[PDB]
Amino acid sequence: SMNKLYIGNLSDHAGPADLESVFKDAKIPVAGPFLVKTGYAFVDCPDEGWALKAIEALSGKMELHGKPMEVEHSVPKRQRIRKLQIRNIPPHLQWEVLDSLLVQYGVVESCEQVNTDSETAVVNVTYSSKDQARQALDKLNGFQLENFTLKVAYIPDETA
RNA sequence: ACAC
Repeated sequence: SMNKLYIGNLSDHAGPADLESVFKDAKIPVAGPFLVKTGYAFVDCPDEGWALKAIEALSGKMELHGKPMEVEHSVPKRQRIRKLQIRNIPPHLQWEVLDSLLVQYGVVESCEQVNTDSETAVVNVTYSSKDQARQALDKLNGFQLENFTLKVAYIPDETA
């Protein structure tokens, strides 16, 4: 599943207790313990929705020991193959418009909506190949559509 | 330096 979070840009002395306080104060449930390394940690959310909520509400915003947090879907390096998530999609944008951008970098085998409580839309994309997803990520992360900057990232590709 |  897509419930595991990566938490990056952490203080030298950030520990599980701090992260437990951050999620409590942001009222984001977590499904298990926090595993703190050096500058980054991992934690599981009960479902994909809460994981996405944690990303939207904490990433780049939440400061901790003066350092702001990065929160992303945790994706093992080996599983960065064909699948992306695109966030901050203009709310009522027709899928023909989004798709016309996606096809410019490869064959899109699947394109699915992630229903979110923000105004913007979120979709999960599967391209034919690793090379195509990499290109689509390079050219679509940061692309300005209407007035929204698209946010593109890997999600686990567990079938390759 | 997304865990080794």
